[PDB]
Parts: sequence; structure tokens; C-alpha cells
Amino acid sequence: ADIGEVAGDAIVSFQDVFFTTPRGRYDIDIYKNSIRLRGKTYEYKLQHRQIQRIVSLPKADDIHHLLVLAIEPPLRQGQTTYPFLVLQFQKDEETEVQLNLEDEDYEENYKDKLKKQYDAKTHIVLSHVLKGLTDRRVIVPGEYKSKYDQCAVSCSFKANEGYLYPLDNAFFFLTKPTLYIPFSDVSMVNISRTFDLEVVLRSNRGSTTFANISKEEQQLLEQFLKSKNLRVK
Repeated sequence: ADIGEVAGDAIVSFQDVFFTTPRGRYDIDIYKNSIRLRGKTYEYKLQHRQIQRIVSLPKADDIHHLLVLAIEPPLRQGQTTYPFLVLQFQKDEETEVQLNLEDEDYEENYKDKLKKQYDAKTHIVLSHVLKGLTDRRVIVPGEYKSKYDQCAVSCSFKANEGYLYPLDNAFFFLTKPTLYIPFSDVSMVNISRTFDLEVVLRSNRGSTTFANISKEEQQLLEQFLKSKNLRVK
């Protein structure tokens, strides 16, 4: 369970990052073509192109900020598979770092991708670096505001309570499990003190229900989802 020796050749490292999914502390060592996640029990290597999507959202707890990475293939921890990695930072923790890149290399190969020197909130530095190396856009909260200006509403999926973010183009739920449902997949939304939101998928794939959403949220949630020409009911 020694995590390992200093990652001296990494472009940049983020030590002791709290991952909520999978749950553990990982060092994130970022290289030219890959990222290594090093923990005391498990470790992984990802190719940049393996990151399919990057989502950056404030946590509903007013304290943390989350970065969510959709990965293909998913990551395996024993018999459990993880198509999303969820990283958590305190919203105001900061990283000041000079990238480990020689001047010539930086100029020829990274100048439009990365900064030489970062000094910002850690989640911002990491998302900037990942956007630069993976070429994926970073998805952020959109136009949806609850009643009480929040990015997400509390609910349950199966036996597990969590938070549902109506993003500009998708439903995003975390954490057990983590779910991303693009609106393009949504046949209709069967709606039904609290209420339930059944996301009926196109082509009879089934439904994903986000249950026990406060009734204090239903009309706004309805108006937004309407604004996306989905269905409702």
C-alpha cells in the first residue's frame, strides 16, 4: 500500500485527491498521452482519449466542487465497473504549479493546450489541464435553476438517495450509481409532499425514475424540461 515513488516525469500531479467514485484517495499524475491514478490499494492508467466527457459542477452541499469524467472503457475495481469517475475538491482549495515541461516542448506542442504556470482553484486547474490534453469540452451547469437557485434537486434512484442535475442537454445523477442521460435519449418524462420523475427512454429501453423530488420543485423542473421540448405529463 505504498502509493509509489515520486512521479518525477509527470507534467503535473495532484496528490491525495478524494474520489467519490470509485471511493478512495488517488494521486493523479498527468503525462503527455496518459494519466495515472495511484492509490494505496488500486492503480490505473488512462489514455487521454479514454476520457469521453468532462463535467464540472458545484456539489449540492455548498462546500465542494466535483469533476466527473466519463471513461470508455470503464475502470474496473474487482467485479465492479465504473464508467464515471467522480472527483471532489473543496470549492476554494487552490493549486499553484509550474508545469514540468521544457520550454521548447511547451512552445512546439502545448502552448495552445496548457498554461506554463497555473494559480487557481484546484478544480479549475485540473479541468483546464484535462480539457487541454483530452480535447473534450467541459460541461457546466446550464440554465436550470431550482426554486432556491440550486443546480440540482435531492431524490432517490432505486434504494439510494442522491442529486439530480438537469443540465442543458442531459440528466446527471450521482453517486450510487452515477448516471448521465442525454435529453436526445428521452422519449418522454412521466411525472407523478414529493413527486416522482420517470425518465422514459426512447425505443422502449425502459425508464429511470428519480423518486421523491420535493413538490416545491415540480413546476420549475417542468418548465425547464418543457423549454427543451422533451415530453412531460
